Amino acid sequence: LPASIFRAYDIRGVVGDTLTAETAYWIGRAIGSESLARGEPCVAVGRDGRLSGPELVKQLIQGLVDCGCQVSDVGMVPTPVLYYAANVLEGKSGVMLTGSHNPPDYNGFKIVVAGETLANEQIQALRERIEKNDLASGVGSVEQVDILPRYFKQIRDDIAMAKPMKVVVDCGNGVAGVIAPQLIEALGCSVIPLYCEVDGNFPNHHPDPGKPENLKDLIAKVKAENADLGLAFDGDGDRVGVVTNTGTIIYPDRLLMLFAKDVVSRNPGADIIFDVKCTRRLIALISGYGGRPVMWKTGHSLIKKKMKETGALLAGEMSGHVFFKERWFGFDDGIYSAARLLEILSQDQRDSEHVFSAFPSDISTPEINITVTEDSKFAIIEALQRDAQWGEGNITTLDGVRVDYPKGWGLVRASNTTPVLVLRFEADTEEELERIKTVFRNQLKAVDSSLPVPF
Ligand SMILES: O=P(O)(O)OC[C@H]1O[C@H](O)[C@@H](O)[C@@H](O)[C@@H]1O
Ligand SMILES: [Zn+2]
Repeated sequence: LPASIFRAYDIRGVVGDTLTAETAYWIGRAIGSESLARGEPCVAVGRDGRLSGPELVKQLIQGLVDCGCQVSDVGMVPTPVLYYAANVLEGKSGVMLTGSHNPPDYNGFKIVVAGETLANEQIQALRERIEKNDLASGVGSVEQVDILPRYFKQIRDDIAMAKPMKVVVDCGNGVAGVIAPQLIEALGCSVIPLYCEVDGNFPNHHPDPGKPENLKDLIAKVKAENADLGLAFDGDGDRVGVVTNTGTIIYPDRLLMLFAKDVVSRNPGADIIFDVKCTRRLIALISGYGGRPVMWKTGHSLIKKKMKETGALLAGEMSGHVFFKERWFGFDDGIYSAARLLEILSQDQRDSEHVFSAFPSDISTPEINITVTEDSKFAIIEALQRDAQWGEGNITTLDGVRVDYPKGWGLVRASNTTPVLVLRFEADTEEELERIKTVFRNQLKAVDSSLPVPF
């Protein structure tokens, strides 16, 4: 098996190339062996709506059963529905076969063993088990479980909308269309569907709400139908993107402000996690409401671990993964998050544009990406962490280097999904944004004067 598919947060490859049916079998065998080693024979399995789903899921399931595992096959479901299954069924282990927001031929595995989402050395440990033949052998079993209705009811029974809303829902032809439009209607909304037929060819736009290009159809429909809100889901339903009644894109760090207010109001002193890419305004906002702001590393699996370590009631990433523990289970779930957003907005007499515009705003950049190499990206960060001078500011090195200045901040870190450096800048003036950019530009050039600086 190729080493490149074993990534920091999960497993991901290209079907036909780096991820075959046989690889899926052996990955199943490794996960089943690790689950058993943690005392957990029961493993839930789900898949998204990708073309390669049926082929690879059978092999994944067989690998697990060949360890002696008891598999609960939940069929085709959103990622969070698989996480849900691993919280409410007998077993605390689960595997989701998904390639997330990537092009059609990509697939992969997001893995929970005995309650914990695997990352880093734990993901490599699976690859290492296969190489070593450190694998369990036994005769397992498979039971079909129809879990979607239970999930649907769980959310419906706990969300209380105070008024009706009209909402455009763009599924991007991903697996969210199996439930999101139906659930949102059941909450007391009317839903205008966009690309909600599940189709793994992704013939309209990629289900990647983090790019504004993939929200253009949603924004136009919101305006044309005079809708109260627009929602877009990524391919496997663990990410959500939001647009207001006037078409304004609400970035996830700003969504989190609304959610942090909600959660902290019922839970004084609650820990609230956000990643290094999120606005500093969120930090002040959480503290002002009496919560404890906890900045952490990018990556769904890393955020979920940090939530267990801190007891945080809510987490969010700039990528749109939002993780409710309060009233919920602590996993990232775009569908549940949409429902929580609708609950809050429905209790407000103002429109969604005005609810979000009331929070402070700064001037910010879109995520910047510089392509380096897979085998040099971490070394560039290490050199910055060793050598760099940032001027006066609060320096955080938990993920790359983030520096928080009086009037703004900057970040440079290595991506764990691509061979790139990722940067973000925010400040309260254009002048300050340029000052911080110049600091980072000069520090990168000090490490490697040939490095591109396309900001
Ligand atoms: O910045 P990175 O490391 O490339 O990851 C960015 C995003 O990738 C995926 O969408 C997920 O794993 C998210 O959890 C993460 O926020
Ligand atoms: Zn996703």
